[PDB]
Amino acid sequence: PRRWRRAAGAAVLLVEMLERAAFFGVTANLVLYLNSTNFNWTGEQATRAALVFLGASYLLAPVGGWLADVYLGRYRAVALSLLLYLAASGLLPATAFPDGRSSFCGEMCAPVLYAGLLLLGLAASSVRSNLTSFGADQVMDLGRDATRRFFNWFYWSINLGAVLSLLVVAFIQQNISFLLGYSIPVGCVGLAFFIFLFATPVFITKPPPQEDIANFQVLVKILPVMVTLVPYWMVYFQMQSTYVLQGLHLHIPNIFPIPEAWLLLANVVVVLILVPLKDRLIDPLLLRCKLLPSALQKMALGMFFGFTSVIVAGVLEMERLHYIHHNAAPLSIWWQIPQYLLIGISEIFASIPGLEFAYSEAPRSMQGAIMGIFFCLSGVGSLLGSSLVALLSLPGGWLHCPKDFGNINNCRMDLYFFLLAGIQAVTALLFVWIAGRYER
Amino acid sequence: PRRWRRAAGAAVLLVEMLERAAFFGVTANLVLYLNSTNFNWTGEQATRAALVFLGASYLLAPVGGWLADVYLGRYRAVALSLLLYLAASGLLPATAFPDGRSSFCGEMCAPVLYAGLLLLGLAASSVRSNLTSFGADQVMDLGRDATRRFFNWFYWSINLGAVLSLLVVAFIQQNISFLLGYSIPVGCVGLAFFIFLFATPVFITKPPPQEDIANFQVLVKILPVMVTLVPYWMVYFQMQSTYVLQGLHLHIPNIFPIPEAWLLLANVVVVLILVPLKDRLIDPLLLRCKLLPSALQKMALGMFFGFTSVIVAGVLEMERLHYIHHNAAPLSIWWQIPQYLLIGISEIFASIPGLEFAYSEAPRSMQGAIMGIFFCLSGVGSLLGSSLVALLSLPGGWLHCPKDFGNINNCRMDLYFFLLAGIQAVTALLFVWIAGRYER
Repeated sequence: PRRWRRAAGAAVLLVEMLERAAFFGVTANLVLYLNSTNFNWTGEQATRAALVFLGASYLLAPVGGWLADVYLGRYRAVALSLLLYLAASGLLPATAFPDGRSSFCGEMCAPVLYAGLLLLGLAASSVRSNLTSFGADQVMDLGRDATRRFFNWFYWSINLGAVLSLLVVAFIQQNISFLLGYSIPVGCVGLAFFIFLFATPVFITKPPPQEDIANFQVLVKILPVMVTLVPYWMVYFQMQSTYVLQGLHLHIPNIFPIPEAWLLLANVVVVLILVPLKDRLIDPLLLRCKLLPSALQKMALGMFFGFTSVIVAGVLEMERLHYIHHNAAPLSIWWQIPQYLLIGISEIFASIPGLEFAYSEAPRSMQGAIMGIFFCLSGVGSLLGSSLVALLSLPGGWLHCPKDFGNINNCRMDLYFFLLAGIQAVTALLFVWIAGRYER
Repeated sequence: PRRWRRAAGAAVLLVEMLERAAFFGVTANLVLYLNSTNFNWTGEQATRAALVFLGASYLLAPVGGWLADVYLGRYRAVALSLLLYLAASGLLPATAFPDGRSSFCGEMCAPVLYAGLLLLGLAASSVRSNLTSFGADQVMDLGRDATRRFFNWFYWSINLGAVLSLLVVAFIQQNISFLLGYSIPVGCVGLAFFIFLFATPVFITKPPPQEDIANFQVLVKILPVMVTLVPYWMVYFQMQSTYVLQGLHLHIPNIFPIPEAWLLLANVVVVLILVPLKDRLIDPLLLRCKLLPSALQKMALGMFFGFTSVIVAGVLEMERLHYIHHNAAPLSIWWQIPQYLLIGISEIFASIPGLEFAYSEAPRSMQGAIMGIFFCLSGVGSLLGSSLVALLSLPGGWLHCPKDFGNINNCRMDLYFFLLAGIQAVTALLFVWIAGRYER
């Protein structure tokens, strides 16, 4: 933050959102290609594959980020991850041209796509973690209140980038043609890399035994704070889809003139408005009234609202079944935006304070590695959370409610939200118990 | 514990159980008399008055115990409380003889009964707290493991005394006559006082500024641990009646050949068997496996089982409504004994560790006062808990389920158990948060 800290932060947000946009675009491209040509298993997939692939990218994040920050530095890390992304986008014309496929699966299509997906996940995770670390370092050199403000703005920028990604890739790759849908990601990546190269003067670079063993004692005390985050991430990830499932069972209203995937963006637009309100209102009042949320009570209050979000979800659940007992209806569909706003309060109070929390036990030897493993907690809660959904879907019944739009089945939506509240309360009870041993 | 610590402990248990028996007997006697003669309001009461009167006794416990331990000592405290009990039992012939009533409410029946009830509550609370303090002092002079064993045995003896009280007072005062029902409490009190006077040699007596101000700093740090116990006591006391209400809505089975009040004893007999199993099995394994439950994690684990007891209660709740949706039945009435055993595990892990917890921040100037205010937390959770039940009964509906045996009403039993789980989880979250500041 020499003189253009505003321009540096803005460029960071732009390059991050464009990276996320290109990521979603190329993932949808490769998934569609795999489903189309032969790919003998065909993936057996049309949608929801993107979420599990982002979870797999989060799973691959820790080792890639660790390698990047231990054997490549911090600037060359993003540089080479973006270069591997250029390699993936230069493999993309093989997806475009039929000669590419004829040369891929004309000899020893499947393995080259496996390698491309692996490299793409590694590069995306590395560039995400390293841009987060860049912004964090810049704002820690700037100020602590500025650090919190920039973390909130960075999460808001991630959300806006995901929204614009969804909309623009859907529009381009479904409306006009395919070659434009192939040149949009490569062009956005090129212009984001140009912006990043134009921002290298205002960016501050940093250089890459018994001191390494001392880091293990720091790991054995912060990991219990992070291994207990997996149950919290396991609970929230199905709520990102069950809230869509709960909203799908309601009568949608017609006011002011893909629907099943728009509710996925509905959880994101809630974060798009909660952060600007929390940044300008909650931040000043939290300093004057002296609530003392020293980056840990904020995370505990978020999951408290997260458990309360399940309370409003469970209360709304029984309110839907009691109307059926009266003898289908919207079932207070407008009463779902508060719990959608409440889960956004839980998300803004667990991600942004959690991101700032990870930089408290940072010590600057593996600062990028602790960020990759932090995103891994979400991916583990995503894959195992989706596996818990998939396990309760085919032979389970507890997640088989989507069939027959939840009319006659062993749905047990009341038992799931009630058991999820118990798991969330246990996760909240275990966290405060571990947080009590954290300060010790 | 000079040589007859076994006999001393046994005499303590006997005098405590006989005191509780006489207490229940005389309370039922006075309630029946008030309801019978005129007592213009008539109490508007037939049953459930005993619970609220025990809650009022708990409310009066703190000031009485404080006066007893600050201006009377410890032995003279029990002595004069039992003497006031003799005064109440000598007022009881006025309840018996009609001339007593003609002289009471022939001039300035109501005020003498108010004074008698006040003195009876004060004496009962004082003798209970002082017998608890006597046993605690004896076993702390004996040993710590012996202290925990005797606390468990003392709670078990309280439960057995309540059971024998119920059964014997019901049998005598309903089967044969009334004069025997009047001589049973006075005779039991006399023989218990004789046993106590026979045990004074083995009992060890104890004698009754800036040091008093220093006790306030101890109060401002242990009260938040105890004010947060009121929500836990507020949650459990309706569960002592809602479990009876939930069991009343089921089809009772016929096996091996007052029913609505027997389930109140069903929660007590569960404690009558859980303590002997916990004393001989849980105590040895807790020492060898090194779980380190240093009198606070035990209390936190109890409410964790208490919240889990609501989980099994809530899961059983939706299991009862789902059968009605299938289209009344026992609704797995035998699946209620685990949650009855689970709430007994929560009770044995919150009372006995809580009693031992109160003696950790004891310091021996007001050791009897901290026990009276501890029982006051249950009474406050009892009266306000019953008030919450009464508030949700007439205009509420959430507790109006007993009417029409929960067939057609605004029962909302699913919303109550779900909201009670949230309040219990908040109480559990607030406790661990306060317990974290306790060791600090």
